[PDB]
Amino acid sequence: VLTPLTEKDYEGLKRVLRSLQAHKMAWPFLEPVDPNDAPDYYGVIKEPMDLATMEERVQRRYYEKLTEFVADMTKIFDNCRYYNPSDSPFYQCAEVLESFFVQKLKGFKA
Ligand SMILES: CCCNc1cc(-c2ccc3c(ccn3CCCN(C)C)c2)nc(S(C)(=O)=O)n1
Repeated sequence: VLTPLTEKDYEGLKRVLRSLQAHKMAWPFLEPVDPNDAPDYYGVIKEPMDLATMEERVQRRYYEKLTEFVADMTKIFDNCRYYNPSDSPFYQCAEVLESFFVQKLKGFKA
């Protein structure tokens, strides 16, 4: 996953993100969390991430490596499961959407 990203790669990456942004379980991860939404959220999580910031980032070719792309995506799943207890629907959203991301990510690697 260390090989530099090509222009063709970025097209693949854009679709993964749209695939993700359209998922019915992605609604808590589309935008940066609203501190009204989550009481103490920004005291708790040292590195928040959401799908608009990756979209911004892809757009701007922030990503030199798949490694770095998966890094950001996993941060969104990790943050939710850390901040949220195992039985929150937000946590279950993280479960559903991460396997989807792994399904889609497996598609891209091939
Ligand atoms: C009680 C703590 C629950 N914790 C949460 C809550 C949320 C959350 C809540 C509402 C939400 C969105 C997104 C839209 N809305 C609707 C209202 C949009 N505007 C700003 C008013 C997210 N996201 C996570 S998360 C990212 O999975 O960690 N955790």
